[PDB]
Order: sequence, then C-alpha cells, then structure tokens
Amino acid sequence: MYLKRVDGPRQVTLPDGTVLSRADLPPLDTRRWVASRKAAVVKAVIHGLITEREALDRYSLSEEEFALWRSAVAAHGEKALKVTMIQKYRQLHHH
Repeated sequence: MYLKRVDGPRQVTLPDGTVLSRADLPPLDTRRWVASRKAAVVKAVIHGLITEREALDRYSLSEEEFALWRSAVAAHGEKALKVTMIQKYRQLHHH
C-alpha cells in the first residue's frame, strides 16, 4: 500500500476491559462528538487499531482537534502521574 495503510489488529483491548473493534468506531456522519465517542477514536489510534491520519481523514478532523481528544481522554488524568500514567505520556505525543 502507499500512504493508506491502516495496519494493526481488527480489534484491540482497552485498559477498561472493553473491546474496541474496527466496527466499534463511531459513525462518520456523527458530529455531536461526546466524550465516549472521542475516547473510542483516540483509544483506537493509541492501541494501534487505526492510525491518527485515518481518524482525521474519516471523521474530518484536524490534528489540533485530535490533540484535544487525547488530552481530554487519555492524558486528562494528570491529577497524579500513576506509574502506568508515564506509559501514557510515552506513547501519547505532545500533551
């Protein structure tokens, strides 16, 4: 493939204990982006379900937008840097 290669598993696992498949991704027509829908998208990229540029592509988003998403979901727990929270900031780039 060239440019468009969305590699990774068909379904990834969440730290929540939930399963995030490539079918679990929120609708493309949706614009009322609630927290959980934003979470689903960002977790997908983080877990390697899809790629960041694929999310921005299909949902019609900007990178600064996705920056908000990952900051509001994955790295919003900056109350205390849990031992596992460092891993967040290791894979999450630019919070």
